[PDB]
Amino acid sequence: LECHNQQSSQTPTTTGCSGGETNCYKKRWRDHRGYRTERGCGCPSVKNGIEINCCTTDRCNN
Repeated sequence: LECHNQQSSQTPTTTGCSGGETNCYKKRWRDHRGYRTERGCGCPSVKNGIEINCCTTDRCNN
């Protein structure tokens, strides 16, 4: 189980979650500046209005 991380588009990194986690997710929103995207491990949720996407299939963050 491993997901990739990349901060807003720029350089893609790799993150292994573990500890607990066993899932990957993608969240993004626009505030202040306005545009903020993050993709690390997790899957939780909640929100409304923002953009979120959970997936757990071998490198599903993409």
